[PDB]
Amino acid sequence: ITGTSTVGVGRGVLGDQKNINTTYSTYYYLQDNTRGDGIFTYDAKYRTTLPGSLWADADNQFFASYDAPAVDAHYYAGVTYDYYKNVHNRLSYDGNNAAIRSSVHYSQGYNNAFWNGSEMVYGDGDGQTFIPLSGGIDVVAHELTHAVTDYTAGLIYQNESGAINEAISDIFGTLVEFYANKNPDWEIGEDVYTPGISGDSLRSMSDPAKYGDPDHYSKRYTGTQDNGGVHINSGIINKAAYLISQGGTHYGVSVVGIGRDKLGKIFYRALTQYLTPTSNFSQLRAAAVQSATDLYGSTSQEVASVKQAFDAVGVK
Ligand SMILES: O=C(O)[C@H](Cc1ccc(O)cc1)NC(=O)[C@H](Cc1ccccc1)NC(=O)[C@@H](S)Cc1ccccc1
Ligand SMILES: [Ca+2]
Ligand SMILES: [Ca+2]
Ligand SMILES: [Ca+2]
Ligand SMILES: [Ca+2]
Ligand SMILES: [Zn+2]
Repeated sequence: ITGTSTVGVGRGVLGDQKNINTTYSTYYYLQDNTRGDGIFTYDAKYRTTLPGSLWADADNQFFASYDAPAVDAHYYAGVTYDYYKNVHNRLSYDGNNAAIRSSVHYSQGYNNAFWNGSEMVYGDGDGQTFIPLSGGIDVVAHELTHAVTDYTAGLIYQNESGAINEAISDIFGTLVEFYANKNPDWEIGEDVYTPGISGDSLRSMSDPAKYGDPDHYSKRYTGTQDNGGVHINSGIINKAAYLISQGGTHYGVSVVGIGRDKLGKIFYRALTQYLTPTSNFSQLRAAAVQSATDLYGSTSQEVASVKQAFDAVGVK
């Protein structure tokens, strides 16, 4: 929409008040003109037709419960855009400031969020397994990272390349969470998962096995469910990423952590420079070692830690 850029105020899914960038033209629209070609948030109105209607509001105040998921999807997409620009110097997901679109209130009681190759989509959850998925910053960053992956490595969504695709989204979703410093952790989806149970999360990077996911290649899922276990085998890569950053001893193998920043640097480089659509776990290890070498030298501790981390999770 063509209008005047302004700032509205609202309350997110978790009840927190935040300011959002909107556009004015008769109505106030969830259209942020301050980032690239814009950030647009749509109302799917509980249906499955996409993208739906560009979110319109009469007074620039978003405190209605219906508004909550829109506020967060819009706000978190901005934070995620900032992370990629400021930290990795990438302009939007395509690297050329492509408009970012998200639709909320997708379907009825839909327990998921996703990147469909064109935009992000968020369900409201059934109120038990999940509350509106855009309420979690690691969720929003996870979905937008899929867009980055689409325009770079293009990791096919199945088997090992799919598990890598998923892990990259969990890894960058977590780095964005730390970046915004929103009660950061190495857990995935803790803010929107199971509103009745506290202290749990959908997945864990620090300890994947906590929620039944493999933390070692010998324990990888080899079946056909979940596109060959993309949300299962990602635990192996998530564990490796956690080890590279924080360090620790896993299955007797010791890893000296090099921190989050270098983790982000190494993985972003591997993703955009070395990974291809069919890359498997072994190739990711080679990509990660190569990236750390490019950035820090072959005799660097950074290269050493990447090797130990993959050794620790059994990926040769
Ligand atoms: O496995 C998934 O798809 C789970 C959803 C799930 C999990 C358990 C459950 O009982 C029901 C639904 N989705 C995801 O992990 C994340 C959402 C999320 C991220 C971070 C934190 C929390 C949630 N979504 C995905 O991975 C999307 S990208 C998977 C997908 C692809 C294509 C079409 C539809 C869905
Ligand atoms: Ca309003
Ligand atoms: Ca958190
Ligand atoms: Ca988290
Ligand atoms: Ca919970
Ligand atoms: Zn995903």
